Formats: sequence, structure tokens, C-alpha cells
Amino acid sequence: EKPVLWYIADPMCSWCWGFAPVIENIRQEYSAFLTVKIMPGGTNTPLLPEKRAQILHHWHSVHITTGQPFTFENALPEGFIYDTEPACRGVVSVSLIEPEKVFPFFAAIQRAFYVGQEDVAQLAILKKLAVDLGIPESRFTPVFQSDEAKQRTLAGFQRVAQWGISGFPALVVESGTDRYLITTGYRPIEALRQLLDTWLQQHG
Repeated sequence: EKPVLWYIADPMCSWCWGFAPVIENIRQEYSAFLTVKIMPGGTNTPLLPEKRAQILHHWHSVHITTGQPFTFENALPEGFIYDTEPACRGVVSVSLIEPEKVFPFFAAIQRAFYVGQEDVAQLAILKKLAVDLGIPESRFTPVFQSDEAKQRTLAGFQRVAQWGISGFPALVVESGTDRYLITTGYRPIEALRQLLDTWLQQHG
């Protein structure tokens, strides 16, 4: 039984998009030794101007630090509601349908949002992304709408809170009864190689 490396992230977190190439490399390099899984971790009021400016500063920081693309022209128009729950639930849904497609689906949402400017809070948008990855709408939509996907998603958020996670993206190794915090924020691949390497050396 391999230890599990939990990627604790939200598709509408900009530093998570900055970190997408890093977690891709980690998955590519460590998947013989760690099972890498996503634990996604809600609103209905318009985004306020001050808050929008903070978010856009984060996007600029991510872009210049990591090179990950953003479409800044007409970004986050007024009236936009920053509801992160449905996209998290879409990811949970794909985990129940085809676990191998979880990381590609998460990335597809991030690109559709940051570059495509698509409202990834909407089912119409999410089901299209699942179709692009070979998941039929007839499998995705019932799962997305189910109480099960809703409750699993919320249970994920609650577990993230219970684990005391204060920054995102975060990485946690869970081995048997034990959990180990690896990182709680974006860091370069070199730093995370060190951290993972030491964890595996000390644990095993």
C-alpha cells in the first residue's frame, strides 16, 4: 500500500494554476512511490472591487513568476459571482467516474477559467470540459447533481479545515494513521523534490 500524496487545491485559486506544472512533474516523477490524489478545498454575492483588485494582483504575480497564462482583458466583470463549490464538485465527480482523469479535469477547469474566461461555476461549462476528456455527459451530469457528490465535496472541505490547512495549494502525505504536511503554498519543483525525497527517505 503506497502512501497517498494529497493535493489540496481549488481550480479557482490562482497560485494553484501557477503550481499546475509543478504538481504535473511530481505526478510524473513520484507515481511509482506515492498515489497522488486531489482533495478540493462557496458564495452568491457579487465580487467587490477591492477584492477583485487583490485577486488580479495575485494573477499578475502568478503569471510573471510561473509563466502560466491569464486573460486580463475584461477579467472578472462586475456582477461575476466567485462561487468555487461547483468546480470543486466537478472534480469530485470525475474522481468517482474515472480517477485517472481527475488531474486533467482540474487543469481543464483552470484553463477555461483563467484563459477562456468561462464561468466554471456553471454545469454547462463543466460538462463540456468532461466531454473533451472522454467522459460522456450522460455519466458526468447525474454524478455532478447527486447528493453523494455534494456531500463528498463538503466532507472534503471539512477535512481540509480539520487538518488546519492555512495556505493553498497544499500537499499532505497520508500514510496509514499518520499525516505529514509537505507544503502550504506555491513552491518551486526543486524545493518540493527535496521535501518529498526526505519524506520517502525517512518513511520507508
